[PDB]
Amino acid sequence: SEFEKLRQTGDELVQAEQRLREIFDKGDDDSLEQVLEEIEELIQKHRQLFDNRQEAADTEAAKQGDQWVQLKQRFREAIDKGDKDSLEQLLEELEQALQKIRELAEKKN
Repeated sequence: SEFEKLRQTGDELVQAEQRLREIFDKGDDDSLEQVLEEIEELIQKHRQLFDNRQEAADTEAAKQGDQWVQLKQRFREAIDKGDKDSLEQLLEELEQALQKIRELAEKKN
């Protein structure tokens, strides 16, 4: 397992997560969409590592980011409509989505 590659991306992820966490804690919803678009790029880097030497297709690495982008559409959509109700459901799913990648980054299974 290429730990240097995942470590580089993980350090970049932790620092990104740390800078946004400070603002996110305030429920700075308007600012939340700004950082969400920047972090989206970082998933593409981890994807390159997820599609490393495996015994099956690239589908696993592919579906992981696909769900994240599909979430971004409903996320921005709830802002446009002002669906505050949906923001609760969106916030938890965003943190649940970014953490899902960690499982595959650490691989403790």
